[PDB]
Amino acid sequence: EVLITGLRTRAVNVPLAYPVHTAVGTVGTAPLVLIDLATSAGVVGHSYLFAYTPVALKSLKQLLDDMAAMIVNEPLAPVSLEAMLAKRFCLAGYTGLIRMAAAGIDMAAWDALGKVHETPLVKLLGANARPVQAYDSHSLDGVKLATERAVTAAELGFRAVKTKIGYPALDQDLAVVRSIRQAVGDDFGIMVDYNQSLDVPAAIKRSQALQQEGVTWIEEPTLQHDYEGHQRIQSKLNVPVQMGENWLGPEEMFKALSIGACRLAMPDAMKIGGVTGWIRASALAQQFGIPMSSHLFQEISAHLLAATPTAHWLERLDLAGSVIEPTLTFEGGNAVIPDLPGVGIIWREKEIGKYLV
Amino acid sequence: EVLITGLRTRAVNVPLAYPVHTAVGTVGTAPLVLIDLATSAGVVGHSYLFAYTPVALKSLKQLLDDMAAMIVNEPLAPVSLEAMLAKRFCLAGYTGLIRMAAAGIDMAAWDALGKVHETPLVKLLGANARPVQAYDSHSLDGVKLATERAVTAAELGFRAVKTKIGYPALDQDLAVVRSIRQAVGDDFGIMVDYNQSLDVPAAIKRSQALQQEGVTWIEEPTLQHDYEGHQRIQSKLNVPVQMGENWLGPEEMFKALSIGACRLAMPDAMKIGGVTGWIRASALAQQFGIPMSSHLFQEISAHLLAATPTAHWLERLDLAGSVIEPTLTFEGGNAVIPDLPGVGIIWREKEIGKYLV
Amino acid sequence: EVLITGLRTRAVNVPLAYPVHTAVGTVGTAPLVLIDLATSAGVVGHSYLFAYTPVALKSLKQLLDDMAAMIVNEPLAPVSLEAMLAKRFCLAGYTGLIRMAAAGIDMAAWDALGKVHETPLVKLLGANARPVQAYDSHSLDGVKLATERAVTAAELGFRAVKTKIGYPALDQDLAVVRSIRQAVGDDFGIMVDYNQSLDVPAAIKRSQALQQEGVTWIEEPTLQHDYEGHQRIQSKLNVPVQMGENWLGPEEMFKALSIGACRLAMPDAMKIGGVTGWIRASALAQQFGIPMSSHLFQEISAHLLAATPTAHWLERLDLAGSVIEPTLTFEGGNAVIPDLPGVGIIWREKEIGKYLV
Amino acid sequence: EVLITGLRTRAVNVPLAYPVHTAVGTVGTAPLVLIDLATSAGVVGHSYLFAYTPVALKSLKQLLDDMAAMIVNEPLAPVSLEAMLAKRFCLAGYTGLIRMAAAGIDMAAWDALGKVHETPLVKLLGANARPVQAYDSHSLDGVKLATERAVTAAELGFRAVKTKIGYPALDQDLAVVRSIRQAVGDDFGIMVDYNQSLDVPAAIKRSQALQQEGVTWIEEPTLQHDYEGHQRIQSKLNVPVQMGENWLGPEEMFKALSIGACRLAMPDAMKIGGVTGWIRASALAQQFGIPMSSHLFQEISAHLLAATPTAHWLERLDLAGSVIEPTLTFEGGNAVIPDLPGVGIIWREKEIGKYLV
Ligand SMILES: C[C@@](O)(C(=O)O)c1ccccc1
Ligand SMILES: C[C@@](O)(C(=O)O)c1ccccc1
Ligand SMILES: C[C@@](O)(C(=O)O)c1ccccc1
Ligand SMILES: C[C@@](O)(C(=O)O)c1ccccc1
Ligand SMILES: [Mg+2]
Ligand SMILES: [Mg+2]
Ligand SMILES: [Mg+2]
Ligand SMILES: [Mg+2]
Repeated sequence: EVLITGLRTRAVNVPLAYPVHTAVGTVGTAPLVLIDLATSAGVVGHSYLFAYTPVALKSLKQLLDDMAAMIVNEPLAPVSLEAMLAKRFCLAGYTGLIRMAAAGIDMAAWDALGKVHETPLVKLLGANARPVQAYDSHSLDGVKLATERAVTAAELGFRAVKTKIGYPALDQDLAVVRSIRQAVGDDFGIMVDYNQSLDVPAAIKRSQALQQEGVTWIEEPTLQHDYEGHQRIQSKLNVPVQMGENWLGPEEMFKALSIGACRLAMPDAMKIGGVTGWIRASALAQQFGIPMSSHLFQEISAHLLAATPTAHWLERLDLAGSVIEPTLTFEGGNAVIPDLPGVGIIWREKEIGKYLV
Repeated sequence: EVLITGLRTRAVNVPLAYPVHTAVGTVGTAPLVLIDLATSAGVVGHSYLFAYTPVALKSLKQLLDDMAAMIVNEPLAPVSLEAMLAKRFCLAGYTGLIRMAAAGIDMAAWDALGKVHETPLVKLLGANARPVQAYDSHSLDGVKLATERAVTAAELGFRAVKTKIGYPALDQDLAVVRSIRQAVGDDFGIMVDYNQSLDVPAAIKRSQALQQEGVTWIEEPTLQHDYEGHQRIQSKLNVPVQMGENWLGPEEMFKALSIGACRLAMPDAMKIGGVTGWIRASALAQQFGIPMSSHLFQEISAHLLAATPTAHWLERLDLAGSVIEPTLTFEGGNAVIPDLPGVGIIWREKEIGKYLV
Repeated sequence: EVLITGLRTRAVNVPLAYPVHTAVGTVGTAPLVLIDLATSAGVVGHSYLFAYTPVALKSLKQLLDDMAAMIVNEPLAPVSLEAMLAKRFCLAGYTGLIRMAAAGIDMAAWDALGKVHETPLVKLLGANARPVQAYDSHSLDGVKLATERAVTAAELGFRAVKTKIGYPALDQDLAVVRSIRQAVGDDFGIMVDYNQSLDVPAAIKRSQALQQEGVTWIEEPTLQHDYEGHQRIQSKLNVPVQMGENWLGPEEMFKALSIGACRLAMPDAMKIGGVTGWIRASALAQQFGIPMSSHLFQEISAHLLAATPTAHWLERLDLAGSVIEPTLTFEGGNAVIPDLPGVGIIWREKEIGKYLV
Repeated sequence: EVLITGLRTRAVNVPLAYPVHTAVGTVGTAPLVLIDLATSAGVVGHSYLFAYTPVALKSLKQLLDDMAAMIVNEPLAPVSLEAMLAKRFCLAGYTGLIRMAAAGIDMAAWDALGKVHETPLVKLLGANARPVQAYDSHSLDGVKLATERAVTAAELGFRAVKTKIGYPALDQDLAVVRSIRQAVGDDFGIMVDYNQSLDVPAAIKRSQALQQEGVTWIEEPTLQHDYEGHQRIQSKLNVPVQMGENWLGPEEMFKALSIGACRLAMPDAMKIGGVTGWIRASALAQQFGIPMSSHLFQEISAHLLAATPTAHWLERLDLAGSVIEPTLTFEGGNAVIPDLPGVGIIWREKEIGKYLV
């Protein structure tokens, strides 16, 4: 009855006002693939994917354009579509870029379902829209720029910031944390992200120094696939270890949570498998007693976290603000869901043309 | 001193004389990406990648063409190159198609190193070339075609065949196995591959029936990422459970072997990370006491298994025979390594032009 | 094609400028067995073994002279040779002095392979030569001599020293550490080695006092074969426990790492099985997330660590400097690999004659 | 008061009437080192060591001759001597040939203690001499010679034989077992020894076939250091897995028994550390509920097993019968301890001269 009738993708490389500097490199632009999923009902679902590096951008678009053939004329039923794509990519490996592509389709298909039923996505999922507390996410900025951006964030109403660390010496890490505490006072949340840059001995040593400074969480201290090494770092800390942005699918989260790798989780809506993957991740987090935050994709994440029983923080990191209307607002440090059908993504069509690859 | 000076890729879609039918679909053609890695020494390394479905072919080529920029002018040092690519794809996710691309570069770079030193790859790795026992790999062919191809294989000298199973009823699975035993006698090896098609209860029930028929191994009875479910099936069997073709990198093998998912392993040279990933996988298999076979890539696998302490079987499944010279020969059911520098892959240039995508 | 044609060994007992004093005894001279492995290609591989005590020197030479018969006329293929010697010493026990002898042959055979191909060993193994940070290793020297040698080491550019401890009273241990920190300042690395001299209760008590002084690592606090006791000491510490110099073969390391005995590893190139044993140990250390350092054998270890993914520190302890040319240089506290075929060991033939046993 | 005053060793290579053929090689002669330990009391202790291969014979003698210096003028107190040698070989590695040498001294020192006190060793250890059931140990002899030697053994009164297996095909293994059962009837014990020749899958498959034939135990099915692999084979069998001949010291037995590698143990008096190592091994076996047999050294083992709470079988395999008087007798399949001071070893001095190396 409602069928998918087409899929269109556009690759843009959008400039970021502040380049996201991390201990392992800087993301200077946002390579995005914008997706339009057309339906027989005359509504169009929308989502975008984040390619991380321009090196993977054209490849991800090509893959989605070659996948269009298998979903056109399929019913608009995201849960049924996901099971079919899992099965078709059986042998190839339903992970990495293939999984990320399948999640962009899922996300657009749920946006289209909410437009067919004229309802906000959070309401379609059975929950009320509520304000979600947000922290402002900045990068490995050195003492002065990370302190300047942190003062700006408390002035816009945010109650927590995330800074990037993992400098050559532990002392540079603590300098940054201390200068931020100095400026924002003891009330404020300071989250720190190591971006997989340390080995386990080094991470135990640096994290116990940071724990004495009062940080909110320590994020991905070592290689992300090393769940056992994260459990070993976590076992020596009172402060929570946070991870999850790099889990591809609920099945990688299930393996990390099973061995107790972390006390907090932050799935990425694209890598976890879209809305379908998020509902499953959310059920796991509830049973393992894990507070759950989001990573990127703030527009759909404000909807998904209002439906997440152990919802914890939304990450504000605006990667697509240039090509979409600002329907998501932040008020007093909280994201406010727009009262729009679906997810509330509206393309700024003439900006897109400027950034086209 | 020896530098990489260029990378060229060509995507072909080659016809297979017998389409590889599996319980989850048929691979009717081989989508391959042929790689030429040029060096300052005037030698060219060669490898190919297998894309599994044509849907992923152009995307994988595009990715390799966009990656060329980061390895041109780097020293021809595969172990150092791999650590650098692992680090650059840190945030994106060093798995799936990205990992597969990086492995094609590794494999071509080791072929080029062996050509610089005028030595067969097995000798460069410090071992003697030896004949490696091979089994012939056929598909979900129904009773009559799988029995016909099995008689042909014993006539060419092979001592074991792999058939695909996972039919609607257990009885169809046993019919195929029985008709093959009937024709080849009790001496012959019959391996069976379920290609992830069963759930754990179903796999315990079918595998104990097959075990009473005397099969060599039962391969991937359930979803490949489910290592715990494979351990649960394995715990109820005397016959070995075989898996490993879908592990991306030695770190996924390490996780499966740690929980005792299988009694046999068969890494895929491309998914395990190339020659660099194979040497690491081989060290793990030796310590866990796991006999190690290969999956696809018979040309480089004959070299890698002669250097593998618990080497077990080579899988004969010729996906690129149309576009490369037959330097790998099978004699009395054993692969014989060619006495050629590197890996011994020589393009049949006018065939390639016929299959170009 | 390249065959081993002879093996010659010479036992020397070389004077050490500073006798290596440990909590369980002093190594006053270096009992070494120098090995020359002749090949049909007209190149000669070189290695030496360290006998620890003169009591074991003539026995180790005799063993190698009696083993010559089984490797002469075998192909120069170290990985194939190792599997054959493992098999021949099956019943006797492939450990202790037999394993150490087999490793001297491995090391000489890889040096000869690199000379056949005119390439540095690190390049033959597929990696780039890079500077490796080194620490200077001194002994149980008492407060004043260990402080004097530590000032000398920071003056030669080293950024860390290893001192020996395990005095009758904990207070003597801390005095030594404190006097060194006093002299070199808070930036410097101080590693401490107990040389198996404590029982587990005693080691928990002394290590938590040393941890409050800021040492880099605590090395072999109790009996080396007691992996469980090391795990019990490690579980009570933030500082890493270091061990590994006494593991014979990758299979003993595999057992220690499996139960989590230590957070750092330092295999000995001879006891771990030579270059072949090192590549396997290196794959294990990477999967268990263990930073890996070396023990003795600085010349070949500078090559092996440049090829080791979790490479951590090189131990400078020059046992054979009197009978080999100084091709290994230390610059700004880092070992610099010589640009010589193989390993770069060149006998000083008239010195050898002075030390001959 | 009683001091050790000298140590003398003689290396002989004695012909064996039946060469001990195993799946990994044949022991055609017995390379032995005969030890004479002189004391201030005017008594001389005696023991011999078994070198397994002539390749290790001269090296083991040399080592003992170089160790003489550290025990001459020490009190004749084996337990105190062992702790001192453990400590002196701290750094070198108290295992392999060094451990085997130290055990030859222990065994001679306990023989000398029993001669000082004019008492049989079993009585000095606090137990009564009792007959110990013995099995006759033969080799990989093929169907006809292993059946001929098994009939001879039942005729001399033995109630069990050990045969060697591990032929190219399982069918050859069962042929040998069946032909022996045929000849000796269903009452007789048939033990089988694989001598580490199988991998774990292969060992599960062959052992369940042998278990259906009724063998007494399956001995060392896989590599001896692989305790986990033995536990995995054992977990699939009703018949006991037997091992222990290759444990060097009670600390290796402790590790194997801790993970449940076997249901039966057979320490070797030399590799376990002599009489001192045997008393410790015996305490471990009792607590883990492990029936304990011996391996080789029948003369001292008849004494040690009469003092072993879970004593099970003595292995008859006469390696030194040519150079020692037959004071150990077998009567109705049981070893009968001689009523002689110490261990009852008396050199046949003119035979020794014939076999001298
Ligand atoms: C810093 C990061 O790890 C995060 O948590 O926000 C991140 C990684 C990659 C791209 C954007 C953001
Ligand atoms: C059947 C298979 O699982 C195998 O093991 O060969 C296989 C899967 C996919 C492509 C080729 C072969
Ligand atoms: C002190 C030591 O344990 C080390 O780590 O260097 C060592 C032990 C034995 C000989 C040389 C060095
Ligand atoms: C066969 C054997 O394993 C045994 O158990 O007796 C053995 C091994 C080596 C020498 C003699 C005997
Ligand atoms: Mg992050
Ligand atoms: Mg398969
Ligand atoms: Mg040390
Ligand atoms: Mg035996």
